[PDB]
Amino acid sequence: ECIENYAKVNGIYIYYKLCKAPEEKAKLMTMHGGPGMSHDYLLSLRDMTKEGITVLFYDQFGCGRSEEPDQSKFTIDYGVEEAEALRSKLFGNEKVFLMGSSYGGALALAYAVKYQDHLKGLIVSGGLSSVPLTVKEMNRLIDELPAKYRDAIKKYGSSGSYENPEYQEAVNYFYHQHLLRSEDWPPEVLKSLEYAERRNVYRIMNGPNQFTITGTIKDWDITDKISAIKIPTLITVGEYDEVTPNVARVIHEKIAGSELHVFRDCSHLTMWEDREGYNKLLSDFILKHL
Repeated sequence: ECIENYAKVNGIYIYYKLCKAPEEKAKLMTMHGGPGMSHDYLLSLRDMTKEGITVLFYDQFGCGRSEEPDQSKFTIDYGVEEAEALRSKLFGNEKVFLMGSSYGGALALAYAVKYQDHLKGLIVSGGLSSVPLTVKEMNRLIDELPAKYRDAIKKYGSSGSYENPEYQEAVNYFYHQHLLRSEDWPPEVLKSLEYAERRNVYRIMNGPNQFTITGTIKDWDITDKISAIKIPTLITVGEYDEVTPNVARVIHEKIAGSELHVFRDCSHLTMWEDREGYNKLLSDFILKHL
């Protein structure tokens, strides 16, 4: 069982789930994607506790269970501080491993740019260093989609009508091809997608759905800066990932000594499509850089 709490972190009460390992050997901190989802769809990473790796889960500002701060704080810069303040308020000065998924990845990268001296290693899963690139690549994916669902996305999408069934059917298809390649989606994932649809962070910082990043981060891009990350980096990405492995290449290209693993037959949520494979990779990487 994990130790849950609702303590104050950098101003607003933030929820976090710390799952300690019987024989802890390294503490890994996680950053869920979104922006505006939750730690829920990352719970599968708990398996690493049986490898001497304590995993700290938490809902970023305005997400899941945590309270929503002032809209002026709906930025990655704020997210970083929140991440830092949480790492110290819990572990103090101890060096830990940072991981992020999608937005959590881009976020994680930003954190590394200013707080890499507080991390033993960095893990980026289906993350990004440039939202624009992610958009250019995501548009290519939609075009490759079968004309049917493709036309729907562009038609109703431009008419600002994401409530239409034809549009949703396409959104569902796309998701079932680049978000999670399985039917019978795990609850944890559906729980996260529900949290982002109830809160506000997703509507402001991101936008409507996945392939529609028209929020307040659509122009974010720290590519010409991530090159400053020196700590060991494990960059993962699915073969059919909504955040194409090409984007993962841009991040890999800068960070020297960084690894780049492309999970075949997997999409964006590889931690669920290959729970054992994903958990093993991160556990190995971490343990090899204690």
